[PDB]
Amino acid sequence: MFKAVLFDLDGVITDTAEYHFRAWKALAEEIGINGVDRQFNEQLKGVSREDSLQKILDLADKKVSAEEFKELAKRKNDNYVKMIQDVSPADVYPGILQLLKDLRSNKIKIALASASKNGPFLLERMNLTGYFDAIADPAEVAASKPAPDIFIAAAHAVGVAPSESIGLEDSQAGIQAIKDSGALPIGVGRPEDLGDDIVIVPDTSHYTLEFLKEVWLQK
Ligand SMILES: O=P(O)(O)O[C@H]1O[C@H](CO)[C@H](O)[C@H](O)[C@H]1O
Ligand SMILES: [Mg+2]
Repeated sequence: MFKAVLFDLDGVITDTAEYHFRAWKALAEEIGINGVDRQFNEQLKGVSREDSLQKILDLADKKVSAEEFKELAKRKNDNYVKMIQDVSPADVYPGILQLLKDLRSNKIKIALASASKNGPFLLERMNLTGYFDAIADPAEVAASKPAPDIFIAAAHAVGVAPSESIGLEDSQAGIQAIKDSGALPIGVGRPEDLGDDIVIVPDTSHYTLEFLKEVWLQK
């Protein structure tokens, strides 16, 4: 009965979080902010480039001009773009390629709901461009996760209502974003991190078309 599946990139399709964290931590340390650790990164997980930089600057109560803000964001992005040059189809998470093919076969729309402006480049690196009907443009999204914005945009991009879609995420902020969009969340990870009120799978191999069809019938 569902018309679309809204995929986040990070933690669902491949791991980009680790590279992003290292690049943000490196930037923070260059400008004297040493508080960007794995604990603080939970507030940074899945969040846009601009909102992630502002949260890092707020940690040390640092004031910058608009030109300086854009220079810091560009500096980190250049570092991140270098880190991901070697991303290949071998980096696609287990079960994801088969799920995409099975959704395409059943005429179910596929959309990306990532806050990353590097999303199209990453799907190209992984040879997944053809499997996506639409990619939610983060440049046209005014609020980062937990806000529903990116997931609403992902659904509208494929011509469907969020209530007619399933959202896949690995983060708490992302799951809340799917809930608030109207879409049905199916998380990948642990209940203590993602929530006890949603359907959760331990890893991406469990994300099959038949599992998604069953979760939707049981809602
Ligand atoms: O727009 P990017 O800089 O490529 O990516 C932005 O969104 C992604 C979501 O996976 C991460 O939160 C990253 O830290 C952030 O900067
Ligand atoms: Mg994610």
